[PDB]
Parts: sequence; C-alpha cells; structure tokens
Amino acid sequence: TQSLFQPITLGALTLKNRIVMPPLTRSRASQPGDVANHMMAIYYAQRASAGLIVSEGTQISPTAKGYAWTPGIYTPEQIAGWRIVTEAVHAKGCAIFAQLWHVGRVTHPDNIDGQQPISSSTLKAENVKVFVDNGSDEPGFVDVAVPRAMTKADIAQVIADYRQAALNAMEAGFDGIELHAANGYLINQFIDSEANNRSDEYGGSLENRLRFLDEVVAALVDAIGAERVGVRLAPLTTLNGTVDADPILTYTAAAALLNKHRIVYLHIAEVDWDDAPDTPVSFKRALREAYQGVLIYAGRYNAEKAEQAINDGLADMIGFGRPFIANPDLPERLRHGYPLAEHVPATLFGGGEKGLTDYPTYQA
Ligand SMILES: Cc1cc2nc3c(=O)[nH]c(=O)nc-3n(C[C@H](O)[C@H](O)[C@H](O)COP(=O)(O)O)c2cc1C
Ligand SMILES: Oc1ccc(Cl)cc1
Ligand SMILES: Oc1ccc(Cl)cc1
Ligand SMILES: Oc1ccc(Cl)cc1
Repeated sequence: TQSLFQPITLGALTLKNRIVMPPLTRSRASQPGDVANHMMAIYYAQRASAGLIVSEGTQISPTAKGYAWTPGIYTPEQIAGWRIVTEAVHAKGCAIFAQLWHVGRVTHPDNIDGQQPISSSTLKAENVKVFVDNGSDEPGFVDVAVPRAMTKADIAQVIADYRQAALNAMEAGFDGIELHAANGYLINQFIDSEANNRSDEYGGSLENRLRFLDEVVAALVDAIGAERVGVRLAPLTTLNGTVDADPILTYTAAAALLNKHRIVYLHIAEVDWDDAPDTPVSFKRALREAYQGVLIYAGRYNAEKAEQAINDGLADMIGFGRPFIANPDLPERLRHGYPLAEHVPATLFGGGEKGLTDYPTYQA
C-alpha cells in the first residue's frame, strides 16, 4: 500500500494519494430539476480522503439523460447544486472532476422530454433497460427505445453541449471533467464497431469510429484546458451492449488518440458488476505506452491488487467503486487493513440519505 499512499500530480493539482472514488450513479438528484443537492454534498465530502473524486455521471443536456433522478449539469440550478458539492469536497482537501454524461441510445423518451434517443446508428441496445419515473406510471425499469442516427448537425450540437457542460463544470467549481466514453453510452456507441453502422466519416474504419471521440475531446480541451480533461473508456466490458470486433486494437488506438490531446488522465473501467473480463497485462502495457498521462484503473481492486498495479508500472491511480459506497473512509481502511463494510444493493439508486450518507467510518 506504500505506493497507493504516495501523492501524485494531476495537471495543476497535487493529489494526496493514488486512490480514486470513481463515478458512482446514486440517482439522488432533487426533483424536479435533477439538481445535485445537500445529501450528495455530504456524501461526496464524506469520501474526500480519496486522492480524486469523479462525480457520478451527470447529463450534459435534457436528451443526454438515461435514468431517473441522475443530476444534470446544464441548468443554473444544477450548476449551483454541484457548486455546493465541490465546495464541500474542497473544504476537505480533495480534487473532484465531473463525469460528463450522454447516454445516447441507452434511455427512454420519458427520460428525455418525449424525444427519441440518439446514437451513431439506428441500432437498439438489445435487452437493455433504463429506470423511469415519468410521474404517471409507477417508477421502474423499462426497455430502451430505438435510437435515431445522429446527423452532422446533431453531432455539432452534442459536441456543443459537451463543451458547454465543461464550462458549466468549471463554473460549478469542479477541478476538471471526465468524459464518459464507456459502458455503452453515446461515445461508446460510435467507438465499438458492432454499435456503429454509419457510412459517413464517423463509422466504418477505426479512425472514423474514433472521430466523434476525437472531436468531443478537442472541444473539451479547447474549453477548459487539457490539464482539466480526463476520459473514461471500458475496452472489454460490454455494459449496455456495445461490442467491438477488435477491442484491444480499437482502445489502444483510442488511448493513442487521447494521448495526442494530452488529456490529463485516462480512466479504464475494467469491471462492471459481474462483467469482469480478463484484461491482459500485455494490453495494459500497451495502454501505458499509447497514453503517457495519468492512467487510472477501476474494477475489483483491493489494497494488494491496487498496490501491485502501481508498482508493476501499469497504473498511476486506482479507483474503488463499490467499496467507496459502503466505506466513506475507504483509504484509511485500505491503509490499515481494517475490514470493509459491504454496500446494500437495494439503496444504490434513489431514496434519500439511507444507504448514502449513513455508512459509518470505521470504529473498532
Ligand atoms: C452503483 C454504481 C454506479 C456506477 N455509476 C457509474 C457512472 O456513473 N459512471 C461510470 O463511468 N461508472 C459507473 N459505475 C462503475 C464504477 O465507477 C466502477 O468502475 C465499477 O463499479 C468497478 O469498480 P469496483 O469493482 O471497485 O466497484 C458505477 C458502478 C456502480 C456499482
Ligand atoms: O436512476 C435510477 C437507476 C436505478 C434505479 Cl433502481 C432507480 C433510479
Ligand atoms: O461562486 C461560489 C458560489 C458558492 C460558493 Cl459556496 C462558493 C463559490
Ligand atoms: O457507466 C455506468 C453508469 C451508471 C451505472 Cl449505474 C453504472 C455504470
């Protein structure tokens, strides 16, 4: 755990340790308005012993939302709500990035103002469900709708929304933003070959499939600086059903592309729930060469595996998702080998402070 508790520079920031609280959707946003709120500020501040916190996915526009009660980052109220969160976190001495979210085809019209979902293509995410609370029917999971393929104008608009969302994040006092390009959401729907059947310059070739990622990142960097832009990829998991034919190649290329932008960190999601594909060390070694910034991994890490990943030269920082839910003082527990509480799946999403802010710190 020695390396794990070494500080690290992240752009202009000097982080206290190598531990990341990765994005964790808790769907606690105040209704109506999907506004980041007090319990969320407390929740994040409780966990501010992390070296870096990355917020739960936060939708960049009304049509970017996939799930009921997730916080937005496009209205003045939403920005103000996030500001209280970032101030609460900053009061503790911690860095926090906003994960900018566009779910693309992984949504339902009820979650996006009756609009049709957008995507690279008109392919539905098969067997994929999102959660809806439309005010009329009893809230619950529903099948995603069929998306429409983005036009060049849609692409320009979404890039605009990402760019503005980044400015909004800075206005909300975030230290940076993380582009959610993972888990089968909008950008992932362009990247992964089986989710992209476009015939224009945004589909087909590997270079084309990465074009949307390229242009979104260009915008983000232009807006707030590369030192404040991170990106998250999930090369091998297939959460929400985007599949690539050659993920090892696609994502090593993507890492190289992102390296050209000099994004401050690349965040690799290795595991999603029980979707834990073998991530070859040789792949990780290739990513380490393709991308020369701060490399973050999350997925079933414990203290031992985290430390080894760092000492092996594979990772610079390690995210702990589920353990951070149930252990606000996760770093302290990891350092001392204190037993980790386990989270209650039933209170992961929705509800109030219960299962959010009432996981106690460790007490012998
Ligand atoms: C309840 C929950 C919500 C999550 N929300 C997000 C999300 O908003 N954005 C994202 O990129 N990953 C999300 N993830 C994935 C986690 O960030 C993390 O990568 C994953 O849980 C694997 O790490 P772990 O085994 O330490 O939990 C979420 C995971 C869980 C369990
Ligand atoms: O946004 C969400 C996601 C999952 C659940 Cl159970 C409720 C709301
Ligand atoms: O610009 C702002 C607004 C609110 C707070 Cl707490 C701090 C800075
Ligand atoms: O990327 C994501 C987003 C939301 C959730 Cl619940 C899990 C993973």
